[PDB]
Amino acid sequence: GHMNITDIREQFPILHQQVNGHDLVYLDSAATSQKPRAVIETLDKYYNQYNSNVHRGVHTLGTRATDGYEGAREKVRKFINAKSMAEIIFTKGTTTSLNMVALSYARANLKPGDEVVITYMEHHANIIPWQQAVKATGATLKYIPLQEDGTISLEDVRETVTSNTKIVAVSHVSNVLGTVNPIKEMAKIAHDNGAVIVVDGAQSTPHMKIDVQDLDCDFFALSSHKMCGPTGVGVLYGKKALLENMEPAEFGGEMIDFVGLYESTWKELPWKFEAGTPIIAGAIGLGAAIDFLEEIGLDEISRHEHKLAAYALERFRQLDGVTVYGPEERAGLVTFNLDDVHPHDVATVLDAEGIAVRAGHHCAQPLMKWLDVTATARASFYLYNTEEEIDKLVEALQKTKEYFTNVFVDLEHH
Amino acid sequence: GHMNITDIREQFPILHQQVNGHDLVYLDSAATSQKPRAVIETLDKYYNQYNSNVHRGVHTLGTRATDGYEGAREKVRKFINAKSMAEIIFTKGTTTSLNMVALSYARANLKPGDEVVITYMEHHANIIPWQQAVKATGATLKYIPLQEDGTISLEDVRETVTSNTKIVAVSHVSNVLGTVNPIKEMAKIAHDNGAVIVVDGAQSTPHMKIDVQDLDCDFFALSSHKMCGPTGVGVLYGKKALLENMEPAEFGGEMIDFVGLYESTWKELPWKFEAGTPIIAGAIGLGAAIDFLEEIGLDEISRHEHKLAAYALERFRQLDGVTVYGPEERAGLVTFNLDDVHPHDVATVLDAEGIAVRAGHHCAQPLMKWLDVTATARASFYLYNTEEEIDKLVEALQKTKEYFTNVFVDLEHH
Ligand SMILES: Cc1ncc(COP(=O)(O)O)c(CNc2co[nH]c2=O)c1O
Ligand SMILES: Cc1ncc(COP(=O)(O)O)c(CNc2co[nH]c2=O)c1O
Repeated sequence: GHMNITDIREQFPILHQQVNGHDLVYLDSAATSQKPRAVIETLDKYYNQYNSNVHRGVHTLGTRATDGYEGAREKVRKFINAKSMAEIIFTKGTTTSLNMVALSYARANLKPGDEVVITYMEHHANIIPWQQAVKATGATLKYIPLQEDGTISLEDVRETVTSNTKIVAVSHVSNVLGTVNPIKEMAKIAHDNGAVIVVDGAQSTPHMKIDVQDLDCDFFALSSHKMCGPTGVGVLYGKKALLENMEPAEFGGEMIDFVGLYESTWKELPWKFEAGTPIIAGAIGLGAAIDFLEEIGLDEISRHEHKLAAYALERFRQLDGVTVYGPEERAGLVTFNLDDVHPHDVATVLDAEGIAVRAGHHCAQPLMKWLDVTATARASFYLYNTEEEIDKLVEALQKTKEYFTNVFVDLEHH
Repeated sequence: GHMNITDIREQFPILHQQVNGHDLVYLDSAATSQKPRAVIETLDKYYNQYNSNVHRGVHTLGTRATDGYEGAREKVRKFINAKSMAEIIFTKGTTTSLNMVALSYARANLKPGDEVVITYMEHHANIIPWQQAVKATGATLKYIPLQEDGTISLEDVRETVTSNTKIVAVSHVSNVLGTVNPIKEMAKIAHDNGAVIVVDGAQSTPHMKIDVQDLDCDFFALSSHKMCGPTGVGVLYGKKALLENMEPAEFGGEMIDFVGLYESTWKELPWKFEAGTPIIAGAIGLGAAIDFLEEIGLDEISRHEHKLAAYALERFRQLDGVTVYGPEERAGLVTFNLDDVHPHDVATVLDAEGIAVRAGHHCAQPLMKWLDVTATARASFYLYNTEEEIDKLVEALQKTKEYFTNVFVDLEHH
């Protein structure tokens, strides 16, 4: 207990407003995170003082912009404990990162008979690129089954991954179930069968320490907007030996060395994978978000979210007619459904109380079908959320159930 | 003469600072543009007040974020006079836009015998994707020759484009020569031969009115960072009938309709081409930049730059031992070389005087080889630049030539 939630919330201006006459209760951070003043003011200082194109060699502002951009790259490398800045590629988000792996690695290393292994809980960003890659290569897509509590057993991984598996793609933390998957053990299993492992870390990176050397993941993808950083920015980490043999996914300026009429050569890593003017301000702001989270401490944030999750699970179990999906040990989110109430109505009623949650399939339709549901509601937490906000959520859920129950009993007597 | 350059410069905080003890003279807007307070404060208001993920249906902040994002899309449609918002795709920049055309259109519509026709003046962003597409399809890449003044004659276009040409890719305005290419006539020629036309408008969009219906371009690409907007944002316009038949370049959430285990269906345009959480803040800020430029008036900006260019050409012709490349009628930039002085040294010396220019190949190596030079220096203008800054530039060039000349004559007597 070191982080002061009041002092933390003070730095997020967007939290201090009312919606529909109620204080805002933002419980949708798995959709996107809010930003502290440090990040916004970093963007401000960039645009006010030293914006210029990068990879300079000349004027002063351009040198400052380049120093900021590449310094943000080093901040990311340190943040996820990569060995080298050559392994840190700035992208526009997790989805693009995974698509780059699918185009530049998968489509070049898949033949008929090869297998791509994923799971039923994957976000669409970690499903559709593999569907398209196996369709383009004639390979086979396989799914690791889930336990009844929404977890993955290592025996099922060993059964699904075979000597024909070349890629295992798996989420670090599920944006729906809250499950934290055994990424390190799955990486060992994939390597034992001759496969690489691609980790979707969009939901893990904001909330827990990432050590790619301890995870031994071959690729790791993350999104800035979920971790207090600017929108439109993400990272692809890849083992350097793998990135060296992969061809670029995009072509143009900045990523070339020599350009002839018909043939060209590429720059060294990481710039080989960064075509065109890069996301300068967004990457610098992501570096600022990393500084912010590191000063608070990712372990502290994870402990705070563990307490929030345990509190929320207990208080949800106090509600009648509410079903929660996923395991007991979980990240900081709760996906649920009210008996006989569609989750979109739940979320509308909650917004009328100032509470922001998300209703729908959460970009995980195969998981919804596995859960035997059409849609769900989800309240997700971050470092600025409190137990009082969870109390407001559970009270609003009780009031929602009562309201729908007795308008039903009112006009069934009509 | 309606725009007041003092009142315009007042809105750009970054211009009001010193570099190396001299007032900043920023003449590098072809590399990237500076931002007015309207754009920066738009980003601020987004992150301070209504950041949330988009394509909602539920809570209030999410609705406001979606309204901002799609309203920016409509602003772009109006700005370039597209028929429909379905034709406006948000990307991370011109380079990505052109790569999307090359992957989703070119690689699907090119067979052996087909031709992709480009020009010798193209930026690398409008060269390498076509190189890779013709290599992947076995098609042929052809180059339209240039006149001695760096312009393109329509007869050379008719000679190069044949009945086997399926794509003509050409820059609207050259970032090196300042040439404004006859895009409308070239589009007529390409359509007469059964080809589509792809327009690289990265350098035209910030400085002159764009009317895609009058140009009749099939694709048009632009970058936000060159037109007073945030970094990491761009637009791909494509004729709707063409975009409907093109498969997505990226896959994941937000761009799907139904997702099965092995097959999926895509959303309608434009969202079919926008995978993952989009560039929300950057797109809203690009809309703000469009509002800013429209309130000033693109025709006014073009007239101001025409005067700046004529003034600069005249004053450059007053300098001995300076060569300027390109035609007399031009956009607002001057690419040049000092006799017996490497342009990187020119640009270093100028930065010591507070003047920001760019030295190098400007991501146009085939053009440099066509010019029979290794590198060039370039001063590029925008709406905040003045004739006094051009005076400072030409005086600093005279002083550079004198300094190098007589340190040469000093230590040749050594
Ligand atoms: C696990 C996981 N993978 C991939 C993505 C998508 O990456 P991005 O969009 O490219 O930043 C998300 C975002 N998840 C959600 C986005 O909105 N609701 C969500 O649950 C995610 O949670
Ligand atoms: C004509 C032209 N096409 C494409 C691009 C690149 O697009 P983007 O990088 O994806 O925004 C540029 C940027 N031109 C320059 C960028 O730095 N110096 C330049 O001359 C350009 O001027």
